[PDB]
Amino acid sequence: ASSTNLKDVLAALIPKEQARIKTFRQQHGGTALGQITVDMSYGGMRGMKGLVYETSVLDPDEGIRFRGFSIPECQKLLPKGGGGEPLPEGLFWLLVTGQIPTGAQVSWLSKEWAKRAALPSHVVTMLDNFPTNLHPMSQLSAAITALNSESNFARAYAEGILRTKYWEMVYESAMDLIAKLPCVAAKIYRNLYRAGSSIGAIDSKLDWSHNFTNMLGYTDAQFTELMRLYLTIHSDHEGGNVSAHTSHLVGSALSDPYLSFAAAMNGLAGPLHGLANQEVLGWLAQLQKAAGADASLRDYIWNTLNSGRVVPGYGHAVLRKTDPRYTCQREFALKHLPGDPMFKLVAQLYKIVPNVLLEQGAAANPWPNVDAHSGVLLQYYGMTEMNYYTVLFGVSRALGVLAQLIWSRALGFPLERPKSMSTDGLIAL
Amino acid sequence: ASSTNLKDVLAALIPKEQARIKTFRQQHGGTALGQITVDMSYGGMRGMKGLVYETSVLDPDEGIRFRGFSIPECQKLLPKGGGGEPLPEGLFWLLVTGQIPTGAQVSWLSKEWAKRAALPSHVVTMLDNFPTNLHPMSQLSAAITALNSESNFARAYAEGILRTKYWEMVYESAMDLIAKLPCVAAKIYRNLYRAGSSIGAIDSKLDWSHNFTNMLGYTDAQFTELMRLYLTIHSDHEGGNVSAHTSHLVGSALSDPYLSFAAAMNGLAGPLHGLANQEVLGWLAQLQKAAGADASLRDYIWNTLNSGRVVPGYGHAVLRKTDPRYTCQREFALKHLPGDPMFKLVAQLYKIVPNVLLEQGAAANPWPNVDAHSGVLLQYYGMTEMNYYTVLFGVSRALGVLAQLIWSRALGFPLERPKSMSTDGLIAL
Ligand SMILES: CC(C)(COP(=O)(O)OP(=O)(O)OC[C@H]1O[C@@H](n2cnc3c(N)ncnc32)[C@H](O)[C@@H]1OP(=O)(O)O)[C@@H](O)C(=O)NCCC(=O)NCCSCC(=O)O
Ligand SMILES: CC(C)(COP(=O)(O)OP(=O)(O)OC[C@H]1O[C@@H](n2cnc3c(N)ncnc32)[C@H](O)[C@@H]1OP(=O)(O)O)[C@@H](O)C(=O)NCCC(=O)NCCSCC(=O)O
Repeated sequence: ASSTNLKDVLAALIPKEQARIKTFRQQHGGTALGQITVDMSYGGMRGMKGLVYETSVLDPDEGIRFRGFSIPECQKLLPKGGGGEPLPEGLFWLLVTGQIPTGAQVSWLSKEWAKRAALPSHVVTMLDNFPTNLHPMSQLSAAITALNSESNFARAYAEGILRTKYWEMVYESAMDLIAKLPCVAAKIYRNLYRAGSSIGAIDSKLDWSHNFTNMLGYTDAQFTELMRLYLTIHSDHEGGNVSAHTSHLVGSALSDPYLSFAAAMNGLAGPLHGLANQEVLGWLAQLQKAAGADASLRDYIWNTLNSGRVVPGYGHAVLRKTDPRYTCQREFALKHLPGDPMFKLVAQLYKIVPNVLLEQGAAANPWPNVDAHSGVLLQYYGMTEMNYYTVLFGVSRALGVLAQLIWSRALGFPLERPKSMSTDGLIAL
Repeated sequence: ASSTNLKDVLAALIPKEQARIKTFRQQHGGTALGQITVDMSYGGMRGMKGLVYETSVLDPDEGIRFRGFSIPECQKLLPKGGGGEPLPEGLFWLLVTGQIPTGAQVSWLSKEWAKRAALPSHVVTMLDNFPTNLHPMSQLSAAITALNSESNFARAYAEGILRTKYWEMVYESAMDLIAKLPCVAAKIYRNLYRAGSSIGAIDSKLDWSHNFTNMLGYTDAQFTELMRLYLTIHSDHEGGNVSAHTSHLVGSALSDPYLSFAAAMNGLAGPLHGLANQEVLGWLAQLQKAAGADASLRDYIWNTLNSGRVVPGYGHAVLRKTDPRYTCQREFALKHLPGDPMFKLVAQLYKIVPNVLLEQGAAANPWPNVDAHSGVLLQYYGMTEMNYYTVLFGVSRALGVLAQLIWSRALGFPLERPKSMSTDGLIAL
């Protein structure tokens, strides 16, 4: 009897996995996975295997996998609006469940996210009073912190629930959070760039992406398509990234999903992380200020490097090859906006940057990452407020980080608390 | 010629250390410090040596050390107001510099923090509109995020400064942040619990703690003393703790000091972390609701344990012995509030809890931690709004986390980005 419900599905799945991890441990907990060196310690845990994170795994060479699903694979397997790009909704189901959802599953997330999307008055209020020189990311992060008012987990914890049920309240507070995000994100949008206008209402019959674009104010049918791919691809990127790890870390301490996502956002906002979004465009934007020669393009990159700055959108802590998310984006451009002069500059940089980066002999991965290609796409559709780009990244990222958060709690992962050491201490060791 | 200035001192100190870490590495980077097992991975990096963090080191048995200075040591060596408890100001100098400051050094932080303490209008505004059911910690964290408007590092980065100078803008934005905190913290205080009143102005001639207590509204001379010790002891606790690690992690991505501290706060707010402050009092507060027998005290602890809850204020991820911060606090009570019935209950719990915790056979460290003893002290002085306690923790914590943040950047520590692994992947490995 009956119909769709992620939670019932999860209820069936938790005990299995719990079991599976206990036996594995019972036999392998003692197993050495790896060693820790000094350089690793001074180096940002680079190359250290430090966390269990289920939803996605990043391969240095091939790039990210949602189960074991690649981006090309997702593209073909995940349900679509009607109609070429994958619905982040179906992405979400996959991440949570390990399985490819049916259209019918997918429609259910959509409605669910539609039903839950509602903002409390104190939040609307704060957003409406924020100054316009407060960065969109700051605005977003303070809003999500402020939503903690409403945390179902915060409240259940205060009532004393058994630790076993944590995952259930997490899940609710995840689903409500994902639901609200686009509203928050769009409110910021409309306040800063469309002053006096309103975000409008959520239509239960649309997919999350589409409601998002309406709230943003965009009509173009291809924009919507852009949005669906963008929000799916930015999903998740394993557990070690600043944003995800931040969530995992904060969430480990039993801070509710709102506080943990917000902290994640503060991490996403750093230049070496998701703000690279934004930095890309600005650098591109200066480049053109200062149709160029590869040689003048090259002088320009050198001048950055010489100046003690990074080239934004290039390099990666884990990837060692061109990001497939980059390829993914390129391939969208080539289909849709192949004559765009911004696009063409990005295409030409691809010819030059890595070469310059090899020449310099510093970057371990001279190839571009997702950030190098995302803004170009946005600008094209008219969304040219580049200090806002990272917000979009932030909305997508909720998908992966929250899908995991639920599992961490389902699995009972304890407090994240490694040991630190000072230089003198290490010197002594 | 000339007078005091932390920054000139740091300018002299950075190059030395830079040098010292390069040679050490040159000879030891390859050295294996440790191994990683499966259990560690599933276990929250427990026992993994994962970070370099200079300011303080925690010993499992003896407890925390500021250089190599113990709490008792600090107590005797750090300058005092006039007059028994150490000035957090002098703590700060120690952490940053490695050296014990002179009174004269100490007076300089004080004035400096006094000069810089000023809140921008959009912040005051948001705090004044926040609802009273928004938790103080949430309020604090959203306020600090919102201050990023003002980040000197955010602005310098946007202008393109050479990476080498980062530490300098960090330092400014650290000193301004520490300066403002008590204002923010007190504004929250006054809005929630003292509605219609005002925090008043900062008097350059007082020490930070004392301005803080005036802003809070407290007159008692011993309260002030309490505040100075409280804010010094809560300083720092090595790099691995959720709050510090969060800052270190977010800061690694070149998010400004404001965003990184705020994220740290979201971590501090979880029940297994700094909110334990608060949880302690509430549990104590229910205990008494429900002068008891050790046996009834024991039934009560069992009922918690049986219920799938933790006993707040007991246990630790690293400490294996009674926290000296706990002893520190106890010893303050015994001097000042030895007949306080709350104090006496906490003293009696000390007799029972660990025993019950040993009996159960789960907790690796059955002894109490700082949180078990802090609120008791506050309540005594009239500060009995326990959902506010963690704010105080948060203000102190700024001291250690920011003192480090400056060094991370001075030392050029890269992006924190370890590798994650899923269960299937590990199973495969
Ligand atoms: C992403 C990174 C932080 C990875 O950092 P890492 O793993 O420490 O890099 P690495 O191992 O190649 O670093 C070796 C050296 O190369 C330098 N280097 C690496 N990437 C670059 C870059 N794009 N421009 C110039 N220098 C660079 C790096 O700064 C370091 O210099 P130094 O030894 O003086 O500190 C780095 O490539 C970078 O700063 N890239 C530019 C910022 C960027 O595009 N960020 C987005 C990352 S992925 C998508 C997202 O996160 O939003
Ligand atoms: C601080 C801790 C999170 C350390 O966590 P840990 O290193 O994973 O603890 P551990 O190695 O002893 O855990 C072994 C088991 O003992 C359980 N345990 C440990 N501490 C306690 C406690 N105080 N009450 C009941 N159960 C406990 C722990 O939950 C785990 O149970 P299970 O295996 O079902 O998950 C834990 O002791 C705890 O939850 N304490 C209560 C909360 C608290 O007082 N927090 C403040 C910590 S220090 C000051 C600050 O951070 O603000």
